[PDB]
Amino acid sequence: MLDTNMKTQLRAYLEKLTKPVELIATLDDSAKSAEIKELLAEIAELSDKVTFKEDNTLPVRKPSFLITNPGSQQGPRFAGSPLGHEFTSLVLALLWTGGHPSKEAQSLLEQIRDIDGDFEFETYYSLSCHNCPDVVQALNLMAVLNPRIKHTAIDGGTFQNEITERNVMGVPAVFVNGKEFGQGRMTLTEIVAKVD
Repeated sequence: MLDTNMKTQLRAYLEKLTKPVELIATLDDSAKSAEIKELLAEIAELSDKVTFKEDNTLPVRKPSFLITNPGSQQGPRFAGSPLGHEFTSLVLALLWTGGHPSKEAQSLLEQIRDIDGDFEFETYYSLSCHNCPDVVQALNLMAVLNPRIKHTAIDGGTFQNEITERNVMGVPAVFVNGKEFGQGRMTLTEIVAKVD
């Protein structure tokens, strides 16, 4: 759950939101799903710009949630727990989706917006992985900027079966359209060059 520090800090960052943001969860009856429901609930009462709804009908991992805008189905998705060292990645995702500008250069943002082609990214991370945030943040921003670019950040502690199934030996582990894309540290600029 959100610890006092996280909650207070989250309340502070969410003042930066300028547009309404929706957290759309897809849950099952598991205990992990209850944790996510309780977390998204706490996040939503920290700001009047954030609404927590669920649609447990979508063919996606459970539990997981979409970060988007009302009347939209575009945005990054977190499957499993978004805390640990990914708390910052969550914060940024909510900010960006809420109108707060990325700190990146404008021409890079544009190159991302102009990427042609459809890409479905999946990034496995662990809550204690210190080098996972930057990769998760890079791919989240790209999904916020280009609707043709999708990203699901997967907590390997909630989807353990996928870790051995795909033979993930370390994190972050990134896949694109079902195939291995890269592992370990990578910058946004290095990622855009590979897919551009």
